[PDB]
Amino acid sequence: GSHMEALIPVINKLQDVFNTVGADIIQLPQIVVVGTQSSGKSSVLESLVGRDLLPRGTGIVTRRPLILQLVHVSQEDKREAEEWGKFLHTKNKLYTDFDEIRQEIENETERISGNNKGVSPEPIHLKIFSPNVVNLTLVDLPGMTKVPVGDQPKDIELQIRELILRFISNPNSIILAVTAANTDMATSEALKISREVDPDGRRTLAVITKLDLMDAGTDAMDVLMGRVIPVKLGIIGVVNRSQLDINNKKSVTDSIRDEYAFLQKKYPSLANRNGTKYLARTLNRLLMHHIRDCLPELKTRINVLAAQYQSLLNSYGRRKEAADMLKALQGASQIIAEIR
Ligand SMILES: Cc1ccc(-c2cc(N3CCC3)c3cc(NC(=O)C(C)C)ccc3n2)cc1
Repeated sequence: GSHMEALIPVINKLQDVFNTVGADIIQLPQIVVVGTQSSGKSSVLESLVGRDLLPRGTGIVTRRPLILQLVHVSQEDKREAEEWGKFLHTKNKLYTDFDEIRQEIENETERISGNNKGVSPEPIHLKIFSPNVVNLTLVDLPGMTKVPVGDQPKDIELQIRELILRFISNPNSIILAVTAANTDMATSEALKISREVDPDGRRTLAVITKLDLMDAGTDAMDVLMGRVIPVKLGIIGVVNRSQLDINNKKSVTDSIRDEYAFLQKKYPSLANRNGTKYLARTLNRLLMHHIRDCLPELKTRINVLAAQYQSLLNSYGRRKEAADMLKALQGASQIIAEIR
């Protein structure tokens, strides 16, 4: 078919097929989530999933990317359960218990790295099927910590920043920069590190969290009217669960009802272009458009790489790297050709 609706599932397959080195070479069209731990980055993800999912962990032994693939289903595809998960690493094991899914994410972050570091580029590959999600994939990267002017940035913090730079240097990456509204957004760590690859914010969309927790005598009006933050793909404000709400087991679904009430109350002029449902629809539309726009460049580069890996492999008579890569490119090429 020619469907815009087939584009996300196609890149979903290429994300499963390529290892981290392969993925760097292919430059896939995808959204990379960049923020501080204190940005509420995690609560943005859970808000799009429609329930809690991520390890509530003080510190992570080995911080890794999460490739989170959200798939919309009808209420009549029940496994019975209307919502379930799969990981690439547990093949076709279906997960109906979301606590079990969270534990499996924690388990995978407890693997010691191939090196001796608290960061690894090896992503956790998780797919969620649900009637309550839009069709959307996000590559969530380990959160930064803002280093107070004069403090010495820790080794682990430099490693988290190198990993972010590795992912967002993908020219076909869209950067979802997350910043709390209760912080100096001019000095956002998310926006600073994004400018190291995207100086004019051409491929950067800003999410502002914690609109409710702003210092009294300040508001988000200027930012949400698009007059402050230099990015080009849009500014969306959200109100997620506070660290209190989480500790109190407040549901994501109820946090969203309370978010819409707040926006309608305080920001009625802006409510229809902000909040969780609008972010979800916006990101779905943006990713579909981005993949459509990148697909011919992707198809070309996949065919040129196949020819180049075929040629290197023929040159031999190391060979395992080349051979696996060539096999993965040949599959990628066939999957892309099934479109128009
Ligand atoms: C550590 C490490 C670093 C780099 C590679 C690597 C290998 C490549 N060759 C294909 C046969 C091997 C390669 C090819 C590229 N060609 C193109 O973009 C075409 C589309 C112009 C682009 C980047 C490439 N990078 C592998 C390991």
